[PDB]
Amino acid sequence: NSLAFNHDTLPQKVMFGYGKSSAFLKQEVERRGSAKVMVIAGEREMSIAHKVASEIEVAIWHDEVVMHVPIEVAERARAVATDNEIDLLVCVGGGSTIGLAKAIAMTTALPIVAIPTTYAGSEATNVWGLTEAARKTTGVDLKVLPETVIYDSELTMSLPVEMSVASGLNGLAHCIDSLWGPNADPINAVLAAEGIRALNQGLPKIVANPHSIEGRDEALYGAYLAAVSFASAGSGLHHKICHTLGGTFNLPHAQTHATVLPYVLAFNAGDAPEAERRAAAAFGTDTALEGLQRLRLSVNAPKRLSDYGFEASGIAEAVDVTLEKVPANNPRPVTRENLSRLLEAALNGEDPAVLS
Amino acid sequence: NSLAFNHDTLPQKVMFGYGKSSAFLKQEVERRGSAKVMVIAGEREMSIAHKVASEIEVAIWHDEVVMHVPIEVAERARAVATDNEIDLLVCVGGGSTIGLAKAIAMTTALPIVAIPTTYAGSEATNVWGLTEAARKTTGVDLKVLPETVIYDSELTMSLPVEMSVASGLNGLAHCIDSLWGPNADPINAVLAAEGIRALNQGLPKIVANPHSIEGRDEALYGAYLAAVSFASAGSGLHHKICHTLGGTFNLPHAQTHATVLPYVLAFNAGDAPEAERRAAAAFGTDTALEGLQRLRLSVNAPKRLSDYGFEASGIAEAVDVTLEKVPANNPRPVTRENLSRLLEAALNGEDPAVLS
Repeated sequence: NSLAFNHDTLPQKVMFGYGKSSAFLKQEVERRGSAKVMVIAGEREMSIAHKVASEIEVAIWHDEVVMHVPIEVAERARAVATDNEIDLLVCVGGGSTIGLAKAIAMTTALPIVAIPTTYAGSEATNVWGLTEAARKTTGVDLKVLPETVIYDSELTMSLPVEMSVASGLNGLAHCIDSLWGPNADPINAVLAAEGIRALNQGLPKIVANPHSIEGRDEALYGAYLAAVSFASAGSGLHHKICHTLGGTFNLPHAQTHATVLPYVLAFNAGDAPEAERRAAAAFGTDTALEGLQRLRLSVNAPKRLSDYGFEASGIAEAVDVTLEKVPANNPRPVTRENLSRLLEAALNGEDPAVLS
Repeated sequence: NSLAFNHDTLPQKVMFGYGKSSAFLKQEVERRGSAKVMVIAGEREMSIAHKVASEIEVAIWHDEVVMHVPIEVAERARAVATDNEIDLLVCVGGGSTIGLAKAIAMTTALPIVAIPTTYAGSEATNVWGLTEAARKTTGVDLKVLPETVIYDSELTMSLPVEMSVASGLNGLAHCIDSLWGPNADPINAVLAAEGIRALNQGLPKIVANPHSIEGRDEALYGAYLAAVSFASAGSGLHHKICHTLGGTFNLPHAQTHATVLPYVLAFNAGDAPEAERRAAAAFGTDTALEGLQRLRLSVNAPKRLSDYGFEASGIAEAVDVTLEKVPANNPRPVTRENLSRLLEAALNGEDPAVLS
């Protein structure tokens, strides 16, 4: 067997710099010639957005940003964009905010400039998500990928240490799960490793100093590369487990990713030796699980799903819904029984080494 | 002085696999619905181009491929494209073949599927070149970036070892110069280092066995990442020198790049510590230069520009033409004297360490 892969590199501009968001946005809106800019920021994020968009003229400030992007919310937002003749969408915030921008792009094909404030990386994917009648639906479309991403670490400094850490490990999970993702390839693999390197350097710095320019820059850069890698490599076992835990059991997104990650690594590591070594090298340790555990310890990462309401009684259904979602090419064959044992370890915070 | 950059990730699909070019081309043409394909290949690659396009219908076979892409040759190719209502360009061959496809796309906006047979990496850049009125210039245009690249190392099995080595070192130069390029950033940096790793591994395996699938795949993969890095980082000192030597003195392309590289590395290394350490790590050696020198010895690399007819009497002019083209941000300040000394070293193949 010789090297074989099919890789898609997605078009995107990335403007990166502490304190430069308002100046970058001005430059981008000038470069584009946009006449009617729509700023999307959650009601609680909206004062920051005003400061970020201070150097441009804004036609509409839209603050109905809602988790899981309900279709009626997306419908109202499309109407505002359409009724106001908007020609540029600008989103300032996290996944739900970027998610609303995406939902508008789906039907309007309006371009998006994303100005993210967390490490979830939705700005780097062509994946959209909608909820309608308690049913979440997703898809892929180049129209939903932001054309430009403006990363300004100053905008992430008010994110509390615990949430910053949780969110950073969500980004780290985009990197690690992608190393054995359904469409893993050498390119998305190098980018995932670089993401691990950056997040591993940045997150301890954030814990020690939440206004660390160096550390917040490393984390935000790392989150970017994590997401770009994930958009190419596709969702692996980790993301399928978390999809279920969030979708069926409504557990908190970031903390769930944070908690599930080390168990999936331990579960798959033995059967994905090349991924394991690359991750190891990115952490600067002999093994990847050692790298992750040390980081988790230094960062006081989440340890148990039971701390977010998940019970042992919910593992049967958890396994039941996820099992079919798992990629056929997951390094280690997944079974109802070994997926149940993984969730038991993540539920109660056992040593992940137990799943090796 | 915190991290700041503006990075353009260019859209591209890359399909990779020994023996798969004809099946990939079929897939690509069918996915596009293309009805009037034009295959571009020099006479010496036409037999091979016919085999590569054996699973598709080809409207036009065009073999007028000429080094430096004369404007008259570009103009004839564009007319064939337009007269025949061509809807897809497919190029099979090296730099000059890909160069002609690019020249056609400049005016027609036709998409290009590139099927490369060397390591020059033109298939991964948005750089075009034309020669008009005895003057060669290059420019940038997104329309010239091939939308898809098909890498099939079977098509490189017959590439002679000397050309393979010289062209591979051309690819290596794309990586190394990009490390201190005018728009060097952390992303093109990590890609450049991945290119160094792949080429350093691959080229010696090709010299050891010209039909090594492992080595041929590594070189081709390396060449891709080198060029993607370079498309982003822009032309640094090395490329400016080589452009002058190829344009004004008509020195052979791959050999000139191969020969000049160690001298530009030796010259800039001390003033680019972060770049030097990254290259060193990629080579797996203590310094970047010893890594490059070990590679060069192991592949019997080109040694001196005098082997291609360059003479000392031409250095003053080379320097004249190049000095003003050097990026203001080159690591070591470039003077008329030290650029002359650099070219004297390359002329006679002196120990590159003479420039450290």
